[PDB]
Amino acid sequence: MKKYRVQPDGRFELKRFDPDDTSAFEGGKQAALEALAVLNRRLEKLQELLYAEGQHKVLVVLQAMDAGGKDGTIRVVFDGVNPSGVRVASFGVPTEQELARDYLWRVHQQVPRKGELVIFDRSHYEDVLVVRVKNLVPQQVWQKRYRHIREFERMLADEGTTILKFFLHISKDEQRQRLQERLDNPEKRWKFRMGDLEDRRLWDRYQEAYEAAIRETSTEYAPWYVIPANKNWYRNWLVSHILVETLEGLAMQYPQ
Amino acid sequence: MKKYRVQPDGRFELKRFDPDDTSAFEGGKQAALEALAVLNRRLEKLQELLYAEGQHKVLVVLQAMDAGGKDGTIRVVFDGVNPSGVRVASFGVPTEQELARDYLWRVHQQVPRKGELVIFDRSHYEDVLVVRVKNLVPQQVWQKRYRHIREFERMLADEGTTILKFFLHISKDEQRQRLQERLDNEKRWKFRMGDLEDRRLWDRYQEAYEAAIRETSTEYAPWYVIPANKNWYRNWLVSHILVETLEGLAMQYPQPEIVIE
Amino acid sequence: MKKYRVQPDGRFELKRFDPDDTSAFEGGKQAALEALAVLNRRLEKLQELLYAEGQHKVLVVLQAMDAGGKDGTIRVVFDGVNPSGVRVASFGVPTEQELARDYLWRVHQQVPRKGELVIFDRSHYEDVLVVRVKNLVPQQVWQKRYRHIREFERMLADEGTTILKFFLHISKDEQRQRLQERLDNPEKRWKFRMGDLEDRRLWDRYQEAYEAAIRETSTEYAPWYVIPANKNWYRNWLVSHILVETLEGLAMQYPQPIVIE
Amino acid sequence: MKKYRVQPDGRFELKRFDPDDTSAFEGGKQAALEALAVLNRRLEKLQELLYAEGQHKVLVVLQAMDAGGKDGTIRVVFDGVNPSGVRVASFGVPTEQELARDYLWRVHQQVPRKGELVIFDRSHYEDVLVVRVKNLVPQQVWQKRYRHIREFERMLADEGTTILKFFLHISKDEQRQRLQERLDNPEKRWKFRMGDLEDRRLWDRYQEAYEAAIRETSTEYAPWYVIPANKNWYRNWLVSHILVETLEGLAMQYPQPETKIVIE
Ligand SMILES: Nc1ncnc2c1ncn2[C@@H]1O[C@H](COP(=O)(O)OP(=O)(O)OP(=O)(O)O)[C@@H](O)[C@H]1O
Ligand SMILES: Nc1ncnc2c1ncn2[C@@H]1O[C@H](COP(=O)(O)OP(=O)(O)OP(=O)(O)O)[C@@H](O)[C@H]1O
Ligand SMILES: Nc1ncnc2c1ncn2[C@@H]1O[C@H](COP(=O)(O)OP(=O)(O)OP(=O)(O)O)[C@@H](O)[C@H]1O
Ligand SMILES: Nc1ncnc2c1ncn2[C@@H]1O[C@H](COP(=O)(O)OP(=O)(O)OP(=O)(O)O)[C@@H](O)[C@H]1O
Repeated sequence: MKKYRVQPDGRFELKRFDPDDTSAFEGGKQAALEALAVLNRRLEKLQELLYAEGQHKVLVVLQAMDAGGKDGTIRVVFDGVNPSGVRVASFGVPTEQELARDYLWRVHQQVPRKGELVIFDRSHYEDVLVVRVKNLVPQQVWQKRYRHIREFERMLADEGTTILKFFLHISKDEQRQRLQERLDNPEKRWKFRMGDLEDRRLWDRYQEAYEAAIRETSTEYAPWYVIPANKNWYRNWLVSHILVETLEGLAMQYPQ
Repeated sequence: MKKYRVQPDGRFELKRFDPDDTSAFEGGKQAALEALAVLNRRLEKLQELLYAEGQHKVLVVLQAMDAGGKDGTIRVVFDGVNPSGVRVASFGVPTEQELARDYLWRVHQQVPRKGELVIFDRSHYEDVLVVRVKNLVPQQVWQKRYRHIREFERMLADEGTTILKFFLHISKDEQRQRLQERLDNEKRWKFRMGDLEDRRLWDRYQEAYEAAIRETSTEYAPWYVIPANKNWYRNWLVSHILVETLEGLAMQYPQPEIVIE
Repeated sequence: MKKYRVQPDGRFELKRFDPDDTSAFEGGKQAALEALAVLNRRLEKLQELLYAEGQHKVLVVLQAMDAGGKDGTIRVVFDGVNPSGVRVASFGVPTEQELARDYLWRVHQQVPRKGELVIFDRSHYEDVLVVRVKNLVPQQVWQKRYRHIREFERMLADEGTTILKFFLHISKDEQRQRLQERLDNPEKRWKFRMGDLEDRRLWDRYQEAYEAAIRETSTEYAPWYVIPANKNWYRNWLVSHILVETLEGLAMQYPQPIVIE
Repeated sequence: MKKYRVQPDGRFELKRFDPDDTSAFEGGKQAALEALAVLNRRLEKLQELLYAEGQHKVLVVLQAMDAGGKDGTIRVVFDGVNPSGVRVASFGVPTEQELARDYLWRVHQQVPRKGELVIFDRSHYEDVLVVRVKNLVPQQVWQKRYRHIREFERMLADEGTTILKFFLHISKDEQRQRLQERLDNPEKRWKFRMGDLEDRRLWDRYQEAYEAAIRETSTEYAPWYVIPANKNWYRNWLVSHILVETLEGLAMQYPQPETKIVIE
């Protein structure tokens, strides 16, 4: 339900959300997997509607601590959706070309067009996250970006983009296990890079940056949802539920 | 299977391929779906390898007569593939922006990067198909493009791109039936009036497809003629050809350079 | 002389600016040409500094009624500037690709990078100008865009873009002569577009739209300048003066730092 | 005018071109400057036709040894050209995003459109130059690229692009002065890199790559011109002459009006 939408009152505190919380689903993994299968099928039908109607633009932003489940959320929640109408835009270390323009330039280029659903795998929020945590620009610079982001998203929404932002929220010990497993798994070693450790040493700074970002930019037109993500089955189910409910609210119809 | 690969001998004749041929699968519809499901899961694992290895580029080109099943092929063959590694680039009627540059400009911009598999829903070949059939440029112009394409694809492959080109081959009457289907129903939005103009030109299109295939099917960028009158056979055959191709790359997960605290 | 900078008090009135005003220059065309040549030489040197320092981004927006002199301003004001560091981005009728995204998508793509000076030949302001005058989207939509533009420009400025916006202001009788000239000159007829006459019939609505846009979006970090433009020599001189002074105000420095055998 | 167009016979030899050659212009520095001014103004006027006609695409390639004068040529040759029709595309060290595609991806994106003149400040040729000299890919890789480039440029020309490729040819001792003068000038030190020295130490391997590239890719649809570039006034004059005449050969026309009538 909507106990996970962050209200636009600037009173948000990340400690009020428990990464192991599963209270929204009355059951465990096995029943959730079945309910996910039902939601996934509705998602597929709604996506085909979105694409066919060709009017709405849908933007899903995914942010998380490292190993917080971004890849799994993309892979599982959107399984079976027509590839012609869903696109993943990943944002990594900015290139020199990208740093030569404002930080929103490379992000604005990737926004979804009419009839399209786009997933931001990481996003412009990295410019008030990692950029803040590692002081890649002075605080006086990034402090102003919360306003930039609110106004950029307001413009997107005003012009027809439905915006969903999900913070996949895992605990510190959960990250330790996933990072270790990533080491203890030959098919996952490629995902692990030593830089992952340095980011972990800053666990508390990142959590502070995430709370500030979420408090500052969760709006009626661009809400943040905090997703307890220690349980993959719960994470996938809750994201699917919110996404499906949002898409249903658009009242999309096939053209005559 | 390889009897469906157009050899680079310039002696391709499209009549030597039956739109209803299914001789490559020993069974019927139901047995094929079982093998297709097996191939699909094979496809998924190979995509995750491709993405993880981050070395090869894979370009799948889809061409067919209208209603020849390209949209269905994309939706069925790549069901369940991780969206982060599979991308569809569709090419429609060129804009003024795209016509102000060479015809390959808009196509080159969309090629797959390392670790990525890209589906061309239509391709640069439209510039030696519809462009030729409707004489949108003089033959003196487009007849040169067979070489451009051979060389453009040669450069892509030399630099690491695996190229598969599939012609989904249906019969004319089969087309009529499917077109009539499009009018009857949730799909009416897909139907176009220009489609009829193209239908009367069925023969000029078949000739262009044979010419393009004869001219541009190469060792580094082969054409496969896919009997596509049967969707279950079409999907199975394309899946089989692709999976073999990905298997031939012998891809391996990379390697690393210890206890997390 | 910042008598032409529109202050950010939302009080701007277009009627208080006379297109024939030349009061800022004590002289006429011949003396202005000499002052322009002096300013142009400084501009060329400041541009080389901008490029060499590689930190600031400079955006010059040009808007005007049709035949209001934007092409002439570009040609004359930027005569002799190194092509490696200045670039014109012109905005015409949005394509379907561009209309499928928010109106700022196609504009953001063209903003200047570090060390570069970009001229917007027309700009995002068309989306509260022609779009407003001809109701290309409902008033409920475009009325919201003044805020979008204020915040878009604020973000650009916060992140290092110096923004100058020039409204080249000609009178209605002046536009009649210049349009009539474009018809009577074989070297300019191609510039004449039949839509221009429709736009002329709406002269008053465009003036209203320009007044609203300028009142709504002239801010400290992104000022509008109203340029009396009936006199080309005065227009070119005044734009050069404002541009040069702005660039001088940035106080740009060449970057910091053995024999060759 | 005729003697600087590398013939498409694959026997091109660089040592048969003198960086100090000025034999194409009858005069000295001052007489060339006057002719350069005359060519410059025709260039301005021809560009306005190109832009207005909106049919032809014009691509000017500039390659040179470091400090060989590519920046100066752009600054001088195109001084006074309307920015609305002339665009410079610079190519530096590829980003990871650009390396994830074939080396021609980032270059093809920048080709000129109809009515436009584009200057490639460095180009796709760097992928058989610095890439070859420093073995950024195995010779097995970059050896195939001469073919790629001939065919890429053939496609461009067939589809309406006029291609001019200029190698600005300076001597090893001449480069030494410009690099030195680059240090001895507070307004130019920013241009000097230490990598400039490591590339200078490889002068001969670079010269060999240029001869190979020029011999392999000079064709009748995409000619290379070797420009004696030790003297700036001659370099600027010669490049201007070749460019202007080529533009004259296009026989560009102002369009016909839309459709005598009166304005109210
Ligand atoms: N604006 C930014 N400034 C600096 N670093 C950034 C920015 N945006 C993204 N990054 C960083 O880019 C890094 C790598 O992203 P990339 O997708 O290229 O690699 P990856 O191995 O797939 O990582 P992941 O799956 O965690 O995104 C991340 O650590 C992220 O913090
Ligand atoms: N280079 C080209 N020049 C002219 N027409 C082209 C070109 N490329 C594709 N086309 C034509 O444009 C149409 C494809 O446009 P688009 O992708 O918008 O179609 P659609 O309505 O989605 O359906 P479909 O693509 O399946 O036919 C086809 O009729 C094709 O022949
Ligand atoms: N956002 C927009 N919405 C609608 N029309 C627009 C928009 N932006 C620009 N235009 C229109 O585009 C036209 C300019 O087109 P373009 O620049 O391609 O041609 P042009 O002949 O050079 O015209 P001009 O010299 O007046 O700019 C103008 O009529 C202008 O009103
Ligand atoms: N394909 C390529 N592979 C490797 N290096 C390349 C490639 N293309 C260009 N470069 C190199 O990029 C370097 C930097 O050029 P850049 O345009 O970024 O800036 P610059 O300092 O102004 O250089 P310059 O004035 O010498 O052109 C040059 O040394 C050039 O050789």
